[PDB]
Formats: sequence, structure tokens, C-alpha cells
Amino acid sequence: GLMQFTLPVRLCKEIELFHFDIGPFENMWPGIFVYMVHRSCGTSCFELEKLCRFIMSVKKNYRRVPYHNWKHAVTVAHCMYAILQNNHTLFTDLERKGLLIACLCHDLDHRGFSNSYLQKFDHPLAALYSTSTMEQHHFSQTVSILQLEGHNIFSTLSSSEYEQVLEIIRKAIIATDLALYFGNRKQLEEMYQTGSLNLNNQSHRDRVIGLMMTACDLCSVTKLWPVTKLTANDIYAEFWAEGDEMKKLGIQPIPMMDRDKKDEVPQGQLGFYNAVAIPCYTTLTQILPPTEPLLKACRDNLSQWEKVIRGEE
Ligand SMILES: Cc1oc(-c2ccccc2)nc1CCNC(=O)Nc1ccnn1-c1ccccc1
Ligand SMILES: [Mg+2]
Ligand SMILES: [Zn+2]
Repeated sequence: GLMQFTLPVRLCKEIELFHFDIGPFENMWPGIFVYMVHRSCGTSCFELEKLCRFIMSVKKNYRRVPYHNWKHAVTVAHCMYAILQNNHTLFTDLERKGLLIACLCHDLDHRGFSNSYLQKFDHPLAALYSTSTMEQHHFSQTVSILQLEGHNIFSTLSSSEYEQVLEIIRKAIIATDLALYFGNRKQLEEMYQTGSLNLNNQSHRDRVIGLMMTACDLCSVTKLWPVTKLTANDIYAEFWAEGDEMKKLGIQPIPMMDRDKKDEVPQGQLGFYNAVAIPCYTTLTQILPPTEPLLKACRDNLSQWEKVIRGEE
């Protein structure tokens, strides 16, 4: 009840900034997460015993893969923390509760392979979930863990609030499927520009929460250059492993996953920044002005990749 989490001074200050890096000390990440829930939600949102038991079950169910791991879960939860703290009065009690949990759980039991690789492999999960294959699986794992004895961190919510929060989490996790991002942003762009965007329209909030989820999920591109560059290695480590597995299935992978075409990474990063990242943080900044630092950091990292191509680094 009267038990606050406190971080050292440097972390206490830097955790409030969008570009914060959670550091290489795994044993501090749970405390960092709880700190962010207490400041974002309140010391009352969750029974600390239940929350702590939930956090460690979620950690156990992330795998030791190069990128889609426990560090990513906490990194994406921190970007959401930053968006929520800079947009205080725009989000309901339940939304602040739901979205931090959604972010922590959004890649549960990820194996480092795309939906396309599961489909080409003919993985059982591809037969169970025809679209957003891993994302339906990640939500499934969230419900499973929530149903372990002593793990239901929402037990103090009413029946209807409980259904609302699980629906917030489900939509939030499905939205992290980048195949759904393109259409969601295009619709949000049209709505903002024609002036029809209405945050009291539930289907509109849905879309805006989806875009926040894309923004948090891609937040590696919003870090300081050395963090962005070193995360890109983890990202390509999985892509090239998947490429290797495509070749084993007798399929030439797209160049992005072919470790023979490493040379082409700088240009591929440019395309991703231009086709995905910049559009994402631009629309987010239009709808939520205080998220501008994400757009600014993203632009700075585009410039850094342009410099890599020009042989200036
Ligand atoms: C589109 C393209 O083409 C090439 C390419 C490279 C080398 C050679 C030829 C092409 N590279 C890219 C972009 C690489 N994607 C990237 O960085 N994604 C990213 C950033 C932050 N989070 N995520 C992320 C998103 C979803 C799943 C996993 C990670
Ligand atoms: Mg994912
Ligand atoms: Zn993710």
C-alpha cells in the first residue's frame, strides 16, 4: 500500500523521456515496469503480489530470441508509459491499466518468425489463426497467464470493466500486426484531415490506440543513434535466421531476410523509415501533439542511415 518503487536518480529522470533505454540489467526491468504502472495508473490499480506474479509469468513465457524477447516487451511498455504520461487527461482509468499490460504481453511466446514463415512452414498456429497468426496467439497467451491462480491482476474490476479491459488488450495486441497498420494509419490520416476524427467515437479511439501500439512497437527507431543501430543487429539476426529457414523450405527469401544481401541493409532501413516509421509518427503527432519527440528522434535516425549510405559512417 505505502510501498513505492523508486529508481536511481538518472533513471527516475530519463524514464520520463521517450528515448529512454531500459539498460542491460535484466533484474531491474520488472521494477522499472512496476514503477511505470504506479506513476501511470496509481499504487491502487493492481495488488502488488498479483502484479509481481503476473510480470514473472509473462517474463517466463518470452523466449531467448535475439529481438522478440523480454527486453522488447518492457521497451514497448515504456514507450506506451511515455505517450500516456504526456497525454494525461485523454485516456480513461481502464485504458492506462489495459495498454501497459497489452504492451508487456504483445509478443508473448514469439519464436522470432513472421506470420508469412508460419504460413509457408504450415505451422499449426497458421491453421488455428488464418490472419494475424502470432498476434492472436500472443493474446491467447495473455488470457492463459491471467487465468493462472493468483495471477488475475484485474480481479477487483466489475464484470463489465473486466470485459472492457480484455477487449482493449485484444484490439491493442492484434493492432501490433504491421500488415494491419497501413490501412489503420491511412483511415486515421483521412479522418484527421477531413476533420471527422472524434475521440468520443469508440471505433475512432480503437484506431488511435492501434496507431499508439504500432508507434510503441517500432520505438527502436526513436532511440538515440547508438541504441537504434545496435537494436538493428538483433532485428536482422532474426530476419536472417528466418531467411535461412525459407531456403531450407526451398524458397528464396525476400532480400531483407537474406544474410548474403547484408550490403543492402542501409537502403532497406531508408525504405522502412520512409514507408512505415515516418508516416506512423507523423500521424501520431497530428492526433497527439505531445508525441512529437518520437517523430523528431525518428527523423534524426533517418538522417543517420542516410549518412551510413554516403560512407560518412
Ligand atoms: C522494409 C525493409 O527492407 C529491408 C532490407 C534490408 C536489407 C536488404 C534489403 C532490404 N529492410 C527493411 C526494414 C527492416 N525492418 C525493420 O527495421 N523493422 C523494425 C524496426 C523497428 N522495429 N521493427 C520490426 C518490425 C516488425 C518485425 C520486426 C521488427
Ligand atoms: Mg509482434
Ligand atoms: Zn513487438
